[PDB]
Amino acid sequence: ERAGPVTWVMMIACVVVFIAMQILGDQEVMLWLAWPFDPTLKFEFWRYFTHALMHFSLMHILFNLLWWWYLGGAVEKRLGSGKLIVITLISALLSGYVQQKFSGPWFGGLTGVVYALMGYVWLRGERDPQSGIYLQRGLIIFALIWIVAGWFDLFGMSMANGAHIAGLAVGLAMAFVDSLN
Ligand SMILES: CCCCCCCCCO[C@@H]1O[C@H](CO)[C@@H](O)[C@H](O)[C@H]1O
Ligand SMILES: CCCCCCCCCO[C@@H]1O[C@H](CO)[C@@H](O)[C@H](O)[C@H]1O
Ligand SMILES: CCCCCCCCCO[C@@H]1O[C@H](CO)[C@@H](O)[C@H](O)[C@H]1O
Ligand SMILES: CCCCCCCCCO[C@@H]1O[C@H](CO)[C@@H](O)[C@H](O)[C@H]1O
Repeated sequence: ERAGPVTWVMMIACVVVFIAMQILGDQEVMLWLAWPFDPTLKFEFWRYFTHALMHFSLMHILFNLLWWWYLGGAVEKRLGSGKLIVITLISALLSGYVQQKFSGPWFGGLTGVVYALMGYVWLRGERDPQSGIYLQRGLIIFALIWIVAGWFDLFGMSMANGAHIAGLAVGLAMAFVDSLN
């Protein structure tokens, strides 16, 4: 098999934006894609979402897209493109919102979305085995190591932990809902 359309297009888009950032510089791209950083930009609606497409180091984009490929790919294949779209939109909005509230509008990346996917896949598997969706034991360990890395700012460039929690909460909430139904 291969990655579905949403999984694939997100990966492509992030790579393209990362290349633009190397060519033009990070700030030049943030000017266009960052969460609104001035009142004159509040109705540029793409900005509530496009922050998720920007990454600020090789490790940032590499591990984000690895988790996205694996977890997003599984969700899309087993549960449909629509499911992945909604998890992605809600988690990007809410984690972005909490991030800007605590730390300002200059941020970006899929880290909040990955937290949501981790929470979703794990909880869905823990509550509802018959879905085909779950987070294997071994990968729980490595997910935790990735979480710890960001939680303790072990690379200096991490989001607010409140933003992490916000993303995780979206994934857990959606999995809870899907496990009831
Ligand atoms: C540190 C991050 C953890 C990385 C875990 C390994 C990721 C391996 C991804 O596998 C790929 O997944 C796609 C959708 O799930 C499939 O379409 C594809 O056939 C399969 O090869
Ligand atoms: C986590 C969510 C992932 C980010 C999704 C960002 C989608 C942004 C789409 O931008 C839109 O592109 C159009 C094409 O021209 C423009 O006409 C329009 O003005 C612009 O708003
Ligand atoms: C520093 C990053 C190191 C990543 C090492 C990944 C270990 C191997 C994981 O493989 C993946 O395991 C999943 C569950 O078995 C399969 O669903 C998937 O298809 C497969 O690709
Ligand atoms: C459903 C949305 C929930 C959002 C919750 C956000 C507020 C949580 C507070 O977290 C604490 O405060 C700081 C957060 O940035 C971190 O310094 C600290 O490590 C963390 O423990």
